[PDB]
Amino acid sequence: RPTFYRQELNKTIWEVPERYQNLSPVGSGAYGSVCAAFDTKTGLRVAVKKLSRPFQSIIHAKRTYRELRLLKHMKHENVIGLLDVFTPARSLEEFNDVYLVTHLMGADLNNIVLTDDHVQFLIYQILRGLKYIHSADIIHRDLKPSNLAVNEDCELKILDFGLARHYVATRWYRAPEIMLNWMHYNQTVDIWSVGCIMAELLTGRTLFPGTDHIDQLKLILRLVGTPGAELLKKISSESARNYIQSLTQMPKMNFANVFIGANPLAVDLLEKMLVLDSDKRITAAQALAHAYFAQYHDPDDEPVADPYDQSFESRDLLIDEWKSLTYDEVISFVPPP
Ligand SMILES: CC(C)(C)c1c/c(=N\C(=O)Nc2cccc(Cl)c2Cl)n(-c2cccc(CC(N)=O)c2)[nH]1
Repeated sequence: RPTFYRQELNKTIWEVPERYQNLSPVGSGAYGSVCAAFDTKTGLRVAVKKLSRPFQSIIHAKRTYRELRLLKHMKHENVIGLLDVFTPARSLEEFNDVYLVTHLMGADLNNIVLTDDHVQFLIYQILRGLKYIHSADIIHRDLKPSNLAVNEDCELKILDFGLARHYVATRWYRAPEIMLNWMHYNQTVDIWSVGCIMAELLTGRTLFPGTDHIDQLKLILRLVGTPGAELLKKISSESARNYIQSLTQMPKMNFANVFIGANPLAVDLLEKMLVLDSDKRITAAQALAHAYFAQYHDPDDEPVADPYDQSFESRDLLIDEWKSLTYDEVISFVPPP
């Protein structure tokens, strides 16, 4: 039973425990908003995410539940972890609000903008966290520089703000198979994104700054070329395949000529990540074993996730039921050691 306080920031009432103080707005979108706070029970600086009308729809109530489940599951140095989760409501019937708390880590990756050595370490930690996440049958799906928390010492956490924002456009970092619904995507959609980030850290430019999905694809195929017969027949979507079949043929660009003056090991890795056929794209675990990361690679300290129960994903429930599952998850939360 902590003593909560009401307070209003920017738009909305935040009712949170007394321990958290000096809430400062950092982010708002359709799905919620984040503040920095000080936590007086630890002395450390936190992010406090308040979801907005968590249970306003089915899709929202499940999204809410999902986030709570994911964040509770994540126990990795290179991925966001849950310090606290709370609600004012002292009953399920009262429960309308969910606040998530985490260890604030400072800038994100585009604000933190870099030696080639920095690039290795950062891209190494991305892949390290990604190997973990992928090990739980989780696809991040929105991996861009704003969803990477980096501190003073270039230590990195993967997160997802997931606020619905309106600027780092998620399409800039999206693999074309998930962007244009070519086919049944896999986890390597995240590898593509890491490729774009890596590129960007090295050149300072966004790799593919497309203005929409059509421009996006244009820009992509300029570099990687248009798909051949082989990949074309993997685009199981006919409308998507017909569109591709109609584009002007583009040759793959030799990346050594594109990423001029880059560690040739970084170029080679790029080539392996920025593969259009996700059947051929390097994976997280494999990429960690690349020579680009020799200074960091340690197969003995590149850990995998405990088993993540996503049976719920196959459920069609009512708002009230998603809301009760969420509630259960809040009460069963036990903090960090
Ligand atoms: C990296 C990983 C595990 C895929 C992840 C972290 C996360 N949530 C956050 O990272 N939230 C967050 C971000 C910044 C500050 C604070 Cl306090 C939080 Cl709780 N995720 C997340 C964010 C929003 C919604 C969902 C659920 C969904 N995808 O429908 C998950 N996803």
